Amino acid sequence: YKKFVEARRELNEKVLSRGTLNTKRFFNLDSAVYRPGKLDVKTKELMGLVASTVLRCDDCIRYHLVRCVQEGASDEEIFEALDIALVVGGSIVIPHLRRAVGFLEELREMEKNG
Amino acid sequence: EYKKFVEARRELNEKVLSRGTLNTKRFFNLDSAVYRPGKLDVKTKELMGLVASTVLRCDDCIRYHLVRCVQEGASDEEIFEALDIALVVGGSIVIPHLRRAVGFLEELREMEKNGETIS
Amino acid sequence: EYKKFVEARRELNEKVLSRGTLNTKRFFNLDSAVYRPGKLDVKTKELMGLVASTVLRCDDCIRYHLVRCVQEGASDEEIFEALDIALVVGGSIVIPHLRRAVGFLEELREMEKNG
Amino acid sequence: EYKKFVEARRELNEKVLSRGTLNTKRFFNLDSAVYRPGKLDVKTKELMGLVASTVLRCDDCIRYHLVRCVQEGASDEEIFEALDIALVVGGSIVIPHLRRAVGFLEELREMEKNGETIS
Amino acid sequence: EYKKFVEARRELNEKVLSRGTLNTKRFFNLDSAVYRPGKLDVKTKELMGLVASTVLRCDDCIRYHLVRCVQEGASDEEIFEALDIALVVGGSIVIPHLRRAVGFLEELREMEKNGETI
Amino acid sequence: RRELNEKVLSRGTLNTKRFFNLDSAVYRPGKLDVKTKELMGLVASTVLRCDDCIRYHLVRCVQEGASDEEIFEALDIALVVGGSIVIPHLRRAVGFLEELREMEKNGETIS
Repeated sequence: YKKFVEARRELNEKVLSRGTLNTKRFFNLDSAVYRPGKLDVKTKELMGLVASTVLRCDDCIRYHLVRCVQEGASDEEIFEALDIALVVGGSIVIPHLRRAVGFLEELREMEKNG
Repeated sequence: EYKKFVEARRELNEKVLSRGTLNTKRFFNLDSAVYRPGKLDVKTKELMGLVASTVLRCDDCIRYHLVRCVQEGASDEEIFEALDIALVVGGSIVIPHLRRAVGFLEELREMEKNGETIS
Repeated sequence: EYKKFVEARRELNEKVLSRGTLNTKRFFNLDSAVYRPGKLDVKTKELMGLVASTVLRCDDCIRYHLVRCVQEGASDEEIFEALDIALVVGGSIVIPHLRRAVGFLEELREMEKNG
Repeated sequence: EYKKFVEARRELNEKVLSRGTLNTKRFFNLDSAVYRPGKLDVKTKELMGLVASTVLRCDDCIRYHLVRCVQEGASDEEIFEALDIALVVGGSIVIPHLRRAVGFLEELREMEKNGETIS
Repeated sequence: EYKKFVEARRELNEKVLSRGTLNTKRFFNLDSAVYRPGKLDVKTKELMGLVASTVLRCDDCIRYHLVRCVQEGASDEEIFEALDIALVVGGSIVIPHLRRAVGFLEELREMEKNGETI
Repeated sequence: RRELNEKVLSRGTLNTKRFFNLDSAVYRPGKLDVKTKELMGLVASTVLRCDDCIRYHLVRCVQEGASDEEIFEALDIALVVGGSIVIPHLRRAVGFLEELREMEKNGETIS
């Protein structure tokens, strides 16, 4: 799990560090686009999940899975979102869906310990 | 150009299935079923279809989920907040599609204004 | 429709190669060569291009491989079994490209109806 | 790796279906259904799966479709005639995937040479 | 097709902005900012935009970056050499776009031959 | 890797080899220079999200003169055009790059 929570924070820092003003603004924008608006954050994180799945980025999927849980999304919710990505995106996304499910249970197996 | 759209979809889709296969039909049915009501409401699922269609850059798909979002009563704000997510995730190549999507959405809003139907 | 496409094809074709490079010319040779007969026949070959073209959603490419499959003896029956795979693998986003392929396909099986 | 592939796939597959929905399930079924014999051979159907998964750069999809092409008696020569089509249509960004698919295709060939089960 | 392409993009762009969010403006600005001369001159940046837009197959982004390349003094040699890169990396699926980009390139060299605005 | 290309060309075809040629040719100096061409390969490879293609192009850039400054200016273009899904690959690119500066510094060849 946090093998990618540190692979994130850490590698994210460097990039912004040895970055550019433009790089910084993009990242700020990436994060900004999810903040609550006329749509709550749960919804936007699910859309992030959907877009990440159809575009097949395991790391983005992982990140958004985390946030969704954190935003109180149910597995029923997460999976109803993933079915959309699967159908629009095709069967090539199955290996990603396949790994996204495993990550999700690993996540829930922390909501039972602490 | 809205009437250009809705008509050609019903057209070719019919043709497609016609000379299609039982699989062609099963997939098409599935493309509709996945958007139906569940723990997530229909407006939420239709905006997600808008997000997927935009990052994957498919105009007709974008057009289709646009009317669907309208029907479900999504506010232009709601749509743009979703389109904002597609734009940032899929990059600026998505811009030419976001432009058309707005001209199209404006057309659907005019019709709604003049009480015209859009299904 | 058909000619507008082909005449434009070959025209913009030599035009690109025209102002193009040697690296260009070579590549176009490749795209056309890899479909040459081998342990797999030209039809099978061209139906794989059709599948490749559909999942990457390149209408123009699709149209090219589709006309090629017909002239290679493929049937709407076989062509469609190919598109079905393209559909499941590529996803719902390919449907708009499936529509156009069909409309263009019949327009073809409607031309050999006169030769 | 091959026996790690077929294991996780199978396991995570039943895992996705498990925690999923009738739509998930119906989609997967359709993913296998579209490869069954028709006016076109199953070897041809599977090689097409190989081409599509290659131009789209999906390693798991590639490995899976390789065992199927082998299981359906495709020869390394037939296989490469298909991959060269995916490599050309898909550009050089596919080349890295081509590398892996080769070290995998020969692991299977070596498996079958020692009469080992490839399913 | 030019005076039609530019006159629509400009209006569509304004339309997208006005009906858009602050996030949309910021993103559109960032998309502009990124091609400004830095350690890399703008001709190179625009050529990279053309290569990224070609392997990604966005016709509009292609026409757009092409004019930019031109108004930046890029020969048809530099432009093709960069296109060859997009071709090999992007695959033969880009060929259709490579065609349209050609017919458009010339249409641009035309307008300038006659000092026509770009 | 470098060896895998052998196994590929080896088990390959006349076309597999002809394609591998173009992919190498296309990047030699011409009206545009090598440094530029390689940064373009970095671009294309970043928007298309191929780590192997990115890494290879990073080495060539690093080994072709290009500085982190020029390399980041190239990456930002990829980030904006390709979008936020490239960020993970941006990460691994940055981490790889400084791994070549925490190496070329101590004088070391780069294939």
